[PDB]
Amino acid sequence: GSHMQDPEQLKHCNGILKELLSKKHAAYAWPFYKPVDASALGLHDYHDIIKHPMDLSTVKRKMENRDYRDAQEFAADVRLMFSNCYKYNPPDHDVVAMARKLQDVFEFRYAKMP
Ligand SMILES: Cn1c(=O)c2c(ncn2CC2OCCO2)n(C)c1=O
Ligand SMILES: Cn1c(=O)c2c(ncn2CC2OCCO2)n(C)c1=O
Repeated sequence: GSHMQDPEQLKHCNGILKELLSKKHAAYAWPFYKPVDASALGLHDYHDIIKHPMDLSTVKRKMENRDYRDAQEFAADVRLMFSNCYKYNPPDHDVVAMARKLQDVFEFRYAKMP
């Protein structure tokens, strides 16, 4: 059920999303800007292992289309994106190091939900 706080909380989520996409974090956020192109990268098992792909461009489209009804739904998608990275890649892979840094940006600001 929708709560009167949902629009304001979604604005906070949109602000986080803008930050994740901003130049400030680009050095480690860039792998997450677009869907994993498994075939281009030679990752021919990616879609057998990752059943629910997610990335920041998809989160952005869902936010712009008013798909997310509340902050929790938004956060589940952002976390899904990171979890897919941790599931597919060895934990010492550089993309995992980048995911951990971007997730730290996300979690600390999500925790500041007004
Ligand atoms: C392959 N590769 C990128 O694609 C990239 C990048 N730094 C940023 N990006 C992403 C680019 O910025 C705007 C959206 O695409 N670097 C260092 C890189 O190696
Ligand atoms: C999330 N994600 C990527 O974005 C990715 C990738 N393999 C390549 N890329 C694109 C870029 O190349 C070097 C760092 O990320 N994998 C396995 C992955 O999980």
